[PDB]
Amino acid sequence: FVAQISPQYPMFTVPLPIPPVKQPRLTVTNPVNGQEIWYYEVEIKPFTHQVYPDLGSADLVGYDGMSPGPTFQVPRGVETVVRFINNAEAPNSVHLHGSFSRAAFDGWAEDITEPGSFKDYYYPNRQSARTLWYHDHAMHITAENAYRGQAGLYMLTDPAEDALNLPSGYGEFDIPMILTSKQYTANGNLVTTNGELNSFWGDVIHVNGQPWPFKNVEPRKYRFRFLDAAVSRSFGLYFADTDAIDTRLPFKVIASDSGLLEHPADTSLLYISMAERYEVVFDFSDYAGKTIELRNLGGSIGGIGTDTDYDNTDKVMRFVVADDTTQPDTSVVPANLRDVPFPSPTTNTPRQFRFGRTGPTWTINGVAFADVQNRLLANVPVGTVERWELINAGNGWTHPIHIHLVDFKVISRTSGNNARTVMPYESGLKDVVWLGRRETVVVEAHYAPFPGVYMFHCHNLIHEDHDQMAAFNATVLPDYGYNATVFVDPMEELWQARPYELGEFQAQSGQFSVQAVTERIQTMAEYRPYAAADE
Ligand SMILES: *[C@@H]1O[C@H](CO)[C@@H](O[C@@H]2O[C@H](CO)[C@@H](O[C@H]3O[C@H](CO)[C@@H](O)[C@H](O)[C@@H]3O)[C@H](O)[C@H]2NC(C)=O)[C@H](O)[C@H]1NC(C)=O
Ligand SMILES: *[C@@H]1O[C@H](CO)[C@@H](O)[C@H](O)[C@H]1NC(C)=O
Ligand SMILES: [Cu+2]
Ligand SMILES: [Cu+2]
Ligand SMILES: [Cu+2]
Repeated sequence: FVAQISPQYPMFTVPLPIPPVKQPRLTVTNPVNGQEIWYYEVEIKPFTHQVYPDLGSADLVGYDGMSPGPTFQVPRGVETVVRFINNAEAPNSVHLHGSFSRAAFDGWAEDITEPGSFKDYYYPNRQSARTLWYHDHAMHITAENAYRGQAGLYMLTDPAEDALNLPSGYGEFDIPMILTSKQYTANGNLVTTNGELNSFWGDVIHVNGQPWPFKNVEPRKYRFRFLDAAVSRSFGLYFADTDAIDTRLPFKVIASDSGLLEHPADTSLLYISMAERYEVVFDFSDYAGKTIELRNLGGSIGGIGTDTDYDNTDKVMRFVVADDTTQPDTSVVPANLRDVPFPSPTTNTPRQFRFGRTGPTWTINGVAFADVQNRLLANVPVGTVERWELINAGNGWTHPIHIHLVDFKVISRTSGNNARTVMPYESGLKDVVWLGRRETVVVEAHYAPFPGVYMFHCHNLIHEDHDQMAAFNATVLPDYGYNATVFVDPMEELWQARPYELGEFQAQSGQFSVQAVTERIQTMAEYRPYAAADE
């Protein structure tokens, strides 16, 4: 490893913070079905926070002026409208990662909101229970917007999964674990990602926005919701007793990007790359009175990646395990979690997408996103199941690939270094898959249920910004209906950002009056954006 560049930090001295739950402002009755739609207001604004206790503070920009943004908790079947208000200094575009939103509510990179404007995002919340996350996607400034704080968690819940009796209680035994990797100046401010064209690895590991924290835990089971929200750093996570720091302790993975696995996957090492979500149950029962360190495999994630490793990037956080529990642990991890809704399999030859570099620019089949005339790389009729072959021929870089709209099954992985194939925790449904060194992955997806133009890209945010993103069009015929003509173009004027005055927001009047919000949402709802999922 390489010497740390950021100032020395007081390791494992600050408790793991938990982002607060985001509460809706009000609900609006949907005239179509008489259901309540939950309406939220999120203010994107600059803020500072004192990351290094004995230095200066860091400049950030976040949802509701915090990083991570607040955590949404939404039950399946409840539609939501979130008004993302830009009261900051650069444009934004919000992507709810994990949601089959319509194209104009999906965070298309050109679909920006300027400072002094807001955009209303209408979300369906119909998919399987899963850990989604919302984050910036504005063209060519995504890495810095995310880095400086525009990412938060969004939990879609299902009461039918209650009976599973998994470890529960947000911030109690259900713990968000948002990972980031950054670098700090000598006075404790952030080093900018601007100017970086290869990757911004970072030498300070954060969980939920906090460098190298600790958490006091009871000797029992916890559900951890891991999310790699870093700009460029991938992880190989493992747990180890501080008395045997090299010995990986077993745990279970219970969910991936799109929701629960069919069965828990017994795991001692969890590969997790940018934008991937995995939910883990760890049992601290056997480690009462010990300290368990969450660590990160070195040698560039054990040869799967190419990331630079530093003095302390092998460390994530510490769990200090109590002698005994306060209450008995009545939670379980069932052998059978759910039936996973895999798409009907196809034998058609996969579509092929090569992720590489064309000179300094990161590209897809030699194309960059700025190239408007060539960036639409696939037309797929709505309802088609397709396999895509995702190729990383290079040994010098890696790419976690995200395909919007869909959930996909990971069919195969080859490695030119023979390092791995499909992992056990990739057994279910995902929407990001890591192309490690010399890896080719085939995925299978139902391109459904909504027509429109959607993105796919590498989710290394440096690669993404420069310029590794393309589009596909999920297409329908002229007689399809469902108001498709106003929902296929992500830049559709009907759904564009709107200017606001700060005073009317603060006074909750005008555009922000109960009447105006109610009427705006009821009118949106009349277009019935998500009806095709209700067949
Ligand atoms: C993505 O695929 C869309 C189809 O799902 C496609 O939208 C379709 O575009 C065609 C051609 O512009 C439209 O066809 C008709 O449009 C006008 C209006 O009536 C007619 O005068 C024309 O002669 C033509 O027959 C379709 O109406 C339209 N379909 C929908 C549902 O909007 C998009 O163009 C594709 N997007 C990209 C970027 O390629
Ligand atoms: C399309 O939107 C219009 C305008 O809101 C609405 O009146 C109509 O019912 C919608 N039609 C469908 C098929 O969703
Ligand atoms: Cu994402
Ligand atoms: Cu990449
Ligand atoms: Cu994206």
